[PDB]
Amino acid sequence: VKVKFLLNGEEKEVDTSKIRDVSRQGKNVKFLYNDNGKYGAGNVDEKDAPKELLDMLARAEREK
Amino acid sequence: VKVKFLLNGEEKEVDTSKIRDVSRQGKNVKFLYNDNGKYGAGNVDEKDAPKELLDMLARAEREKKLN
Amino acid sequence: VKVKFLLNGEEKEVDTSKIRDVSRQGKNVKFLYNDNGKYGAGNVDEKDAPKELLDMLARAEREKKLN
Amino acid sequence: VKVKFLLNGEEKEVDTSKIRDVSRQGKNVKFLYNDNGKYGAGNVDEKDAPKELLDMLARAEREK
Ligand SMILES: [Cl-]
Repeated sequence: VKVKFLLNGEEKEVDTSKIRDVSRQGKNVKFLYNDNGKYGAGNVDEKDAPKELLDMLARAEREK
Repeated sequence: VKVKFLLNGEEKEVDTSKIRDVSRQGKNVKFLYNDNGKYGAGNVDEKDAPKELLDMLARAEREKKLN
Repeated sequence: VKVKFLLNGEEKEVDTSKIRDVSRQGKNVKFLYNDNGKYGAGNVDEKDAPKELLDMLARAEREKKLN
Repeated sequence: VKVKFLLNGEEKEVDTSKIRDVSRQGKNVKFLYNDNGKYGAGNVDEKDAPKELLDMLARAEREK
């Protein structure tokens, strides 16, 4: 699915299939993703995170 | 060791220990970092990248050619 | 920042700026480094890896899952 | 081809197809290689380096 997120306050979008590492501090879900061959980063409030991304977050937390 | 750069026209400084990824496009060094629970992204010219950051870049590029 | 380890039963110290690659096998942290024109390899338990070296390990593992 | 080399003074061997970065300081040709999914390192005197490895060294020097 598509994730709408901010990086340096700018609105961007990426498919969840590109997402590689996910974590949460307070309301912010931060993640790294494959940005056409190099890493990119994003930030999304937890309330705005799609089901698929929340699933990734909880899996990543289980792996910590 | 601090990396000083411009973030949306504002002067910012980030400790190298906060840097999570670094990449290069020509003379530009792009870095992703932790900032108070968020990820931020900065860019510096290679001349303004501290040696510690350039060493991270060389490791990242070596890891990318391992396969 | 120095990494202190045993190299063929001898006490050795290497500056983190000399480290070229780092990997982990269980609790073992393996690192490849420059030493007077040669590459050497050391191993430390993760408890004896300085935070700077553990940060290099986390970057290497992130670069390995980018693809 | 096979390269016979030393790491921490111990004799090892690896195929040149695994070699990834090559450089030389004095008589020592040092290199990194893919060691079954993680990097390994080696050192070989230039006089003991096979043709294939010397070719890699000169290419790497041209890229510096
Ligand atoms: Cl690094």
